[PDB]
Amino acid sequence: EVSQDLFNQFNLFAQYSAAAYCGKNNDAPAGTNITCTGNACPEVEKADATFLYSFEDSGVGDVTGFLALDNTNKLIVLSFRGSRSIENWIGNLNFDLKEINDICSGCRGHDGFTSSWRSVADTLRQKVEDAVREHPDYRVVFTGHSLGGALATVAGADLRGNGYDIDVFSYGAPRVGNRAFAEFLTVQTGGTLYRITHTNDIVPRLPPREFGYSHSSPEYWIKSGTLVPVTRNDIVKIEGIDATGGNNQPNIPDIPAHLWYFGLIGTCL
Amino acid sequence: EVSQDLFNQFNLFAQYSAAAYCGKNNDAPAGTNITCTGNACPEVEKADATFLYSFEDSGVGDVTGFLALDNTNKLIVLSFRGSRSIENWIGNLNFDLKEINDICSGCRGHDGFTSSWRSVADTLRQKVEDAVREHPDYRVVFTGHSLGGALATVAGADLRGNGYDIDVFSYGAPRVGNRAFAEFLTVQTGGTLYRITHTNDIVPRLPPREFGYSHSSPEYWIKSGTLVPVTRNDIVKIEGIDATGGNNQPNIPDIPAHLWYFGLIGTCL
Ligand SMILES: O=Cc1ccc([N+](=O)[O-])cc1
Ligand SMILES: O=Cc1ccc([N+](=O)[O-])cc1
Repeated sequence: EVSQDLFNQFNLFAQYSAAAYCGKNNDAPAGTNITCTGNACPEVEKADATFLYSFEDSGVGDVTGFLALDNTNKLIVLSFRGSRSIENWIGNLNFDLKEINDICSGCRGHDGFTSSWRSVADTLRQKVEDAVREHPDYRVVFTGHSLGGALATVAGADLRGNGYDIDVFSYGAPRVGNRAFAEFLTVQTGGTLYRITHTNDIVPRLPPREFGYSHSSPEYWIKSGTLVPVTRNDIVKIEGIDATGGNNQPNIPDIPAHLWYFGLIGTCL
Repeated sequence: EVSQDLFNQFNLFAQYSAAAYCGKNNDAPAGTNITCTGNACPEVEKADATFLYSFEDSGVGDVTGFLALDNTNKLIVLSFRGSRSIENWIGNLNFDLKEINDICSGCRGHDGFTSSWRSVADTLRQKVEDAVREHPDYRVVFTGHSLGGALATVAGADLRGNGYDIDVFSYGAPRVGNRAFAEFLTVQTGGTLYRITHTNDIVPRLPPREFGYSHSSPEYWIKSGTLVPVTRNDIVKIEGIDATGGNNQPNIPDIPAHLWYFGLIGTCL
């Protein structure tokens, strides 16, 4: 239902996201090639892909991830890890909203997601600008799964509009703010957000609409099951803020579906 | 390189094996439909398959598993469950052997597997016997992954030749005993053993040859990668007691390769 070029991009960045969990040693130097345990990021390994900066429990929100130069696919990639324990993070998930009038002219976002990022926006904005300078023709791309999804989405909306396009690929990200933020994430210029969801994954169903949260449009919904390989015919585009007929169904939700995005994610073999 | 049918049989008993870990068993009364979380055993779910006898932490061996009836496939399946945490099971793995002349003359098996089975032998024989009586038409099948695979091979070696055949399907099972036992298992009629390995899986390499251990023939070796689908062409039949070229090859072993037999196994999404 979407292009092959798009499928390749979705798979590629899903693997970059998984590397945020299974890319051995955050206490690694800058410069060394990027590798994963248990076949988590084969397409990332195939490419000339090295670390530029690694960060762990960084800031007030204990943010984790890496900045990567890919010289094969011509990308600069900021990748956010999600929670080391999703079950917990889900149960412990606070629903409070906060005003974000810097980013957004009348928007409320999730206090935790907004705060974790805001505490590291400065350093990480610098790290990206140095790369963007060193590689003007390289695509700047922000990506993440679960918590990392949200964080990427917030960084993307906060750092866009500065001369360089920032594209956002998020994987099972939760709702990140209110109706207005949803619209600002839908029409914002300086990139494209591809908000990927999988079947009855529970996380892109939280915090609930019933708490003021709303989903940006569109959504790229993966129909194929958990532990099933994904083909471009299993992904459906869904237009409309808080659309239904995708991840937003009245049915019974599921945690495993959250951990299978094109391949294993959010945990490491 | 294997028939479509045999392939289907391999996939089926891989899922009965994973059902040992991810089933909803214990406080799951007799007659309960067998289901798994996180799509761990769809084929088992598709079949008219019910628990006949669950067990958890039975005897000196902390032996866990279930006895299942399958009216669809006409099976009595005794699925043995491996360890709750494999890495710690591995680092603590005792290499001692004890005598087992009750199974074969001059035979010695890993003291531990053989003790664990013994402590539950009489009880599980009874339950198998009952079900062989109600459904004599049904093919008795013993299956397991990892440690579960070990118990199965030793259980079915012990219980064969009492009327009914007992097939064994094992998934990354370790060596079970000394050479005289390997030769036995290779020939013992009244049930075929299908010993299955995946690429550079660490488990089927312990306990090491040097400690008195020897693998049975044949070996069905899976060429395809961790988290890759298996097709008929990715499986290879390897002849010869202790043959090399399959799993028994001189490269670094892998724990993740242990967790991908046709699907996720030994861990639950
Ligand atoms: O250690 C797991 C973990 C859980 C939640 C969070 N967080 O929400 O920041 C971070 C790490
Ligand atoms: O809990 C894991 C576990 C490890 C080893 C064993 N065992 O073989 O005794 C049983 C359970």
